[PDB]
Amino acid sequence: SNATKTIHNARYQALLDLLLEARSAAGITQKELAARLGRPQSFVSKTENAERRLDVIEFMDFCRGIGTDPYALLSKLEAMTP
Amino acid sequence: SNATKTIHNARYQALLDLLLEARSAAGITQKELAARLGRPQSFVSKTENAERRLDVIEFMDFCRGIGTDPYALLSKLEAMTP
Repeated sequence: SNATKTIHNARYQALLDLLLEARSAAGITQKELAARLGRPQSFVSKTENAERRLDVIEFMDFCRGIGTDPYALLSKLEAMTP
Repeated sequence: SNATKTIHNARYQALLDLLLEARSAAGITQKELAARLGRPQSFVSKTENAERRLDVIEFMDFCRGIGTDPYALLSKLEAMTP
């Protein structure tokens, strides 16, 4: 079946949901996050819009750029499928 | 965020995907499954179309009706989020 990818896609989308919540809470614009990352704003916007794939390395940096602990965010996400 | 429900919905849809695979593999029509369950065909069709919610009791019976071990199916589903 397509179960494996179906579940992967939702967990990935939930992670994006959490990251958007975190950036918004931090009061940081996409343009500002991109500046901190030393990347074009398109990097941040495409990441948030799911038009490019985030790897775990980019993810760690994205988190640090907004001020949120990447290990803690992952732990919280994982806690959602006990 | 909406993360918790986002993840729940995907796991539920993946379970339906697996159940459809199982009924199809068993060579059993919806009408035939319903007869075995002693329920209207609409029960089976709405279950498969996600137009009604399956509870764990109905799920066990649905599985037995198609010949597949409900405990094993759940285990397989859970294995997908290690």
